Amino acid sequence: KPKLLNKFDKTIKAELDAAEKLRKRGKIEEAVNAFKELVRKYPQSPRARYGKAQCEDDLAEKRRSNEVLRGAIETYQEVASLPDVPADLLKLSLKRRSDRQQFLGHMRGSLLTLQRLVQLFPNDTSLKNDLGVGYLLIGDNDNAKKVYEEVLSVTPNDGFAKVHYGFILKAQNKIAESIPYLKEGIESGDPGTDDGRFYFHLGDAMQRVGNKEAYKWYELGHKRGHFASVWQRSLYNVNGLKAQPWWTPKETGYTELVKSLERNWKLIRDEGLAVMDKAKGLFLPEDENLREKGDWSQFTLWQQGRRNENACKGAPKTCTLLEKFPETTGCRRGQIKYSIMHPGTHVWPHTGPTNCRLRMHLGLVIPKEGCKIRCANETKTWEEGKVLIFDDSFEHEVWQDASSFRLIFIVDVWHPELTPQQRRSLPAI
Ligand SMILES: C[C@H](CC(=O)O)C(=O)C(=O)O
Ligand SMILES: [Mn+2]
Repeated sequence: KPKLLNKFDKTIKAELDAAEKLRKRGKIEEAVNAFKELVRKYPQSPRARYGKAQCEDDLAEKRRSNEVLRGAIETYQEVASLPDVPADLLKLSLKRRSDRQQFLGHMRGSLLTLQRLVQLFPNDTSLKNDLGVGYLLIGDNDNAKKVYEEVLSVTPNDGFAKVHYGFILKAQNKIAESIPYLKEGIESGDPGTDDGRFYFHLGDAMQRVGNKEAYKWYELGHKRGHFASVWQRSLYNVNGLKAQPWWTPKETGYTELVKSLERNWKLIRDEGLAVMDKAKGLFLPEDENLREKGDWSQFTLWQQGRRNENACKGAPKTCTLLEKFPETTGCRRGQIKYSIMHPGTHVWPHTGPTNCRLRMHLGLVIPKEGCKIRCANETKTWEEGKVLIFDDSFEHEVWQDASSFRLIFIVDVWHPELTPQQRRSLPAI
């Protein structure tokens, strides 16, 4: 039902459908030459020009070629330069241009295309919504906010506009205000609203204002395929890995590493305390997004399988100990770090990025009351010289309500069901 042919193109239809059928057949290189061999013969036609670009676009996905695709992006532009081009075709070509610009990371180039589209079609709500995304992708939340406010003033129940507006409010620290927008947008069911990122932000906003319905939305997100379960919501996952929030050492099979950590725990503690005492600047403030209140810092020895040489000069015996255990030093999706937390601290519920690791905590200095960690529905506490093991792809939350500082040692390990070849080939995050 789209109209892609001006007065001209209608005359040469039998040819245009030929070059088109070649592409639908998958015989791409000929559609290209076919189309390419029609502008020299049919320079003025939009639909012929559009066809050449569609071919380049397809050749690009086939050949995995950015260079090819850059060619398509210009030919899509050429379509819009010709006379009496039909609105439906103008819109198709520039929209695809913007999308492929965005694919290459030409985010401001895409924004300029989308600005053009809105000038051409000042009443197409869909295109304003896309323009707002263009402003978000260059980091310009203020202009995106104005775009969606415009959309909502004309079409107040557009769910796409609502979920993006809620996201923008949340990023501006209007957390409570974002929630009804996210909810209503998701509930509209409109195209582009059934997106795990809006379930993520809705659930996070609700948890951060004490609303217990967050878990209803995580569960809905799960049923919609955005989360592994109501509790396990990491983004970068491998299928088939045992999924439980708390593990015993025997269950992980890394019993020799647990033994080494527990049996040498005072040395690990003492090296951490020495760095605290002498080089306290080496403890870096933890994730400010996750820290509701308090004072929480970390001193990293390994990051994604890469040893920090300057840090291992501060904790040399501990680094030496760990070098025996590639299940953690070679965990490209994990970290090895000391983690200190002072009284009055609360870490918001969150998950880690991957189900490919397990997270070990060795207790080094644990006040006798006040410190606890929840993973999923079970809350536990640390002990000096003992390891706890949890799957941090499950939601977890930490409180420090003691009267002195709490020091732990955090050791990530590859999930034990990952094969050697999987461990070798997984990208770091
Ligand atoms: C809050 C905790 C760390 C800590 O308790 O120092 C956490 O999120 C984690 O181990 O992943
Ligand atoms: Mn965490």
